[PDB]
Amino acid sequence: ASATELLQDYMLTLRTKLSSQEIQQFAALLHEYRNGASIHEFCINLRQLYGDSRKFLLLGLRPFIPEKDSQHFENFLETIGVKD
Repeated sequence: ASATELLQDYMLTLRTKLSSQEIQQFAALLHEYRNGASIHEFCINLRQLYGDSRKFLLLGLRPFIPEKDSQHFENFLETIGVKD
């Protein structure tokens, strides 16, 4: 399964859990990040957006994080408790 396909599946999932406004917040975050914003900022903002109650949806973003930021992202996931 390609990243393109994975992202289509992921967005279909997100639209069942996030509101219309949250989905566009997500889009804008993924956009700032793909354009040079730091992984630290991306992660903290995602956490705030999804909130505690939807944090497990963050696992699904794995395929979209570039290898350079993979360690930071995995550590983030561990820290907020989605890898417990």
